[PDB]
Amino acid sequence: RCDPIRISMCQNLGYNVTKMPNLVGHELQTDAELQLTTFTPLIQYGCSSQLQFFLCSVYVPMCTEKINIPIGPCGGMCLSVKRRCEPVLKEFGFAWPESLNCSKFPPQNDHNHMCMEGP
Ligand SMILES: *[C@@H]1O[C@H](CO)[C@@H](O)[C@H](O)[C@H]1NC(C)=O
Ligand SMILES: [Cl-]
Repeated sequence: RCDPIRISMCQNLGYNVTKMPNLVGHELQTDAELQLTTFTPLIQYGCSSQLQFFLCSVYVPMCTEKINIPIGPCGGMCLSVKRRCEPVLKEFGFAWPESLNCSKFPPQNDHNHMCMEGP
């Protein structure tokens, strides 16, 4: 039931496969890819080496056969990326979006909570 990742910028991660919809609302990987291109300059900037993984974990969350929820990022990784990259966005009059609000992810990977804590 898991589909291969078709987004070229989300390829050499820990995982190979996804299932839509993602944590942003897209039913189609192509819609996620288009929206993700917004961030490639921020990724090239290199405010956080975890940014690419964080974004991919949100736009194409991990899929496994044994689990039937998508697996996105833990809230600690989100915070670590936000704290480094938000100040760069604010220089250009941009803000960290609600769609990546770190409180909406699980604080840590628990028995309560399934999430990827990042590399
Ligand atoms: C982020 O989400 C939390 C939890 O839903 C919400 O309470 C909060 O309003 C959001 N953060 C901010 C700064 O509004
Ligand atoms: Cl904070």
